[PDB]
Amino acid sequence: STGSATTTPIDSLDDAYITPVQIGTPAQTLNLDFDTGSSDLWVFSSETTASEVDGQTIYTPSKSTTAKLLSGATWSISYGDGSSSSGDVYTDTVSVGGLTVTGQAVESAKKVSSSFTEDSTIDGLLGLAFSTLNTVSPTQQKTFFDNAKASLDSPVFTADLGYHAPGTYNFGFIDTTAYTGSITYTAVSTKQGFWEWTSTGYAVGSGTFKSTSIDGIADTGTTLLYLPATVVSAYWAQVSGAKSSSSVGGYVFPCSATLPSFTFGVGSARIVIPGDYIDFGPISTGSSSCFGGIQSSAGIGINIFGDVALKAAFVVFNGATTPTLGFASK
Repeated sequence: STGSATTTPIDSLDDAYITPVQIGTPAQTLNLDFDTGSSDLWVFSSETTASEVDGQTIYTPSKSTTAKLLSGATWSISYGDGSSSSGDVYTDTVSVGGLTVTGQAVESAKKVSSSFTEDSTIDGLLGLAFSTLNTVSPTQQKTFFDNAKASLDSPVFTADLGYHAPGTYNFGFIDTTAYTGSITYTAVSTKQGFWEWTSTGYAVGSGTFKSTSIDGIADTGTTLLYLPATVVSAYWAQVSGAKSSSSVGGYVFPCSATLPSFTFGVGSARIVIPGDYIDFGPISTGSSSCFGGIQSSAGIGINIFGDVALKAAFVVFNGATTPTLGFASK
């Protein structure tokens, strides 16, 4: 089997991407944030504290003839950005782009933190990291991909995120029309539960390539590109007037700037992030200070190849017995 679904930016900045997901019988379609940096499929629901729901579409398990309470199971997750959610668990039928999993753990939120409530466009998350990170207790549950894997034509999914435009998540096949040139594959460590890999270096603009190992994670659920302070300083030094602002929370730059590109290495291959992808717009409405899309990972504890990086590539998440990651230009 295979599946193919369009993923759409939630706003004009590509702050996140939502993908429609069918849950239950009859189908209840919710727009979920596909997150290769976590491993829980959770939704706003009829159980979510009413004051914490503001415009989201909810899953109502009592209206699904295939929903079953997973007795005794609870979940609770905290994300890198400080947001969180928790609740109980149902199993139900879940379909993405025509690919159906029966008995998928659907984690129903009883509580969500303010950032979730305040984002009316995201009805929940669909985790695509390794199932070892799943938070359900006392019996850990599998991700949608892990459940689907054996049925797939090939044990892979691909992320093809758009810049200020829709893109595609495919399951079970590689669309050879969706990228240019060849796909370069690189080793993955699953030791921390992430799609963790090592970039071979970087360049700023038309500058020379610096060969250096940068360990990080391919994370569709993180907006920005978080890299070591040395790398980030080298980038912003090429933008007149750019500075790190402790009050704003990172590097800002004059909105009048033209940003240089940023290149990262994948083996001997190179992925170029155009400068425009690094612009996250005014820090507040009407400001002439703009927020940068490349920020320091210092104090996160890991480098994160988030959407800024991934949307410059066609990315293969290869879930074979020994997982790997593939990157192609597009």
